[PDB]
Amino acid sequence: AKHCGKHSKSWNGKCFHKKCNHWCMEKEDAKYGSCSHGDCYCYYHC
Repeated sequence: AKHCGKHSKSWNGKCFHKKCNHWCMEKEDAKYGSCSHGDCYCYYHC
């Protein structure tokens, strides 16, 4: 499985999986967004 995780240097106030997903998708065409370390990680598909 190939999970291309964005380097989360995109600061956001509070991390929420659903909102992370939405943001990442809208922001840089991320497949999904996941909350890791309380940070919004955008996942792309290489």
